[PDB]
Amino acid sequence: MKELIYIHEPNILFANGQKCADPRDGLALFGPFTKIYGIKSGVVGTQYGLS
Amino acid sequence: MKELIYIHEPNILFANGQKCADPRDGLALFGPFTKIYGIKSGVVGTQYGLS
Repeated sequence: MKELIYIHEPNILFANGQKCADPRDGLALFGPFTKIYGIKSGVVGTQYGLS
Repeated sequence: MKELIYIHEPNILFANGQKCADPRDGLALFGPFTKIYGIKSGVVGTQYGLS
């Protein structure tokens, strides 16, 4: 019998110094670490692509 | 006797296409023609300059 050690999952920071193990959860519950004002999109494609 | 014709002040568009003759008044009253989400500053100076 060979014994396997377990490595604890490291934590990734989010807003307010809060920690969660899943980015999809820490983002949904707490939000990004630093916020931007907004995103100004730019599209380079056909008329179908822009729609 | 020399006659001077008069040219009237033109109007500059502001937010929502509203017109005024002074930017210092048109902006303070109506707002810019196009609004941006925000301005991320960037400073290249001393600690004194940053302060």
